[PDB]
Amino acid sequence: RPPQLPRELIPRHVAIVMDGNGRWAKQRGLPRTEGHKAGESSLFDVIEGALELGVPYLSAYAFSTENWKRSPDEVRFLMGFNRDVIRRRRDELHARGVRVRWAGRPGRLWKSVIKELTEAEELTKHNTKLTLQFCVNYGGRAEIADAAAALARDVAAGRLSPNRVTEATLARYLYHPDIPDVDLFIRSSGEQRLSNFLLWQSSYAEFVFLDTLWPDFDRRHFWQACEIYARR
Amino acid sequence: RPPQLPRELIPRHVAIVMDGNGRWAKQRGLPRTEGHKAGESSLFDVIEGALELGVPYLSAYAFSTENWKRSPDEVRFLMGFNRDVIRRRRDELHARGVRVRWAGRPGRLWKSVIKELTEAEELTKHNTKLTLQFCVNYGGRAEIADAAAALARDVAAGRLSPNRVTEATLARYLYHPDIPDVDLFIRSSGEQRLSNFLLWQSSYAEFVFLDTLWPDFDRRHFWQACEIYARRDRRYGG
Repeated sequence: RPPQLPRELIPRHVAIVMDGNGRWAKQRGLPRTEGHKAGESSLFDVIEGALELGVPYLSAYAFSTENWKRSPDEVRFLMGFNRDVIRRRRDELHARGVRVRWAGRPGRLWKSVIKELTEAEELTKHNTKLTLQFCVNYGGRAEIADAAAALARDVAAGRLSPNRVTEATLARYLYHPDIPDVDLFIRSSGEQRLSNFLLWQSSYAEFVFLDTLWPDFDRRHFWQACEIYARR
Repeated sequence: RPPQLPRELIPRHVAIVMDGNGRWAKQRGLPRTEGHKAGESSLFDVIEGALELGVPYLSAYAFSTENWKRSPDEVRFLMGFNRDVIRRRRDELHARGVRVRWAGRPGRLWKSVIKELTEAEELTKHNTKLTLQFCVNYGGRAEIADAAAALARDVAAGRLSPNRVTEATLARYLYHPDIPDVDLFIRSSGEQRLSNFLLWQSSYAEFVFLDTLWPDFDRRHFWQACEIYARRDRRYGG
């Protein structure tokens, strides 16, 4: 049962770093891969939690620009896995009124990962109950640099004056400019850091650090974080 | 006495948000302005703490462009006060080998505040023991927007191609590109937020939220935060 909070104190936009999948599997003598598999159900449970509480925006850090520093085998697994999650869940997401918005760069992602993400976006683009910003091959600095590059192209083409480049001008060139600022930034684990996640958007966000590893995270932990947010 | 940490575990760059000045003065039945006055000595004690431990970069959020909680009178006082602090302390900073770097916008900030900041920069520009990034009329978003604007001007003048803009390109247009990433981000009080401070630079920073009101903050609290940092597991996505 979701907590009874006044509408004013419910976060419009919650961002979740889904960390500790590896560490969780080690503590249980399971392979790292099984932590990520367990993490899938955490995400769909948190999506249900957001739908029930009426949080209109959820951003999930699925795959960082910095995850390319992990082993070849773990990258191969994380690519295949994020693809298979989106394929297996897209019907449910469409049915529950979730609009999937892929944030990140195509970069060195497999074509099959880009295809699934692009199709999930197209399928769900008319949904309005919850916007899921699914961040795959995403970095906050990369997003800002891509915003400055796109702004630079408009300046070169003479669509924009360089003397009117302001914070509102740059904000228009973010991956999803219609998605508002992060109100609440949840770090599942004890790690107290942004890790390059929605950097521009999190400037004024409340940070809530829980000790729950992501595979043990569910709608109750999400509801707790929203309760902490409301009492602030 | 500063704690005995290996060089590898000493933060290269510490950033501090100096909050709780008001609440501290209220607990002692003094006006909020007097807590800011008391906060001055906290900052110089933390600067001594950084010098002793050998932290080469310190950034202090002295004055945010956005002061939305603050009364007009407290904002008027904090402008005059950040000016008077820098004027009164610049010789001591010069003597201790602290290089002052002003981060922020000229904007609505009084000419007298800009003058004192600019003179402190000129006086201390050859120092190398500690770089103090004194952030006055500063915002993280404002700095990134000013970087994009300066990049835009180079593109309009044809000094730069628009088609090859990367993270490293944009980073060259930050206020002080020679100052490295924040390793450790200290929020003095219990308030858990960045408050729009060194946003680009803090991407992979360790956050330490202490409960100390800023006027009670001194080198020992700074040393404690550095000790907490030395125990942190930094991964940068690896």
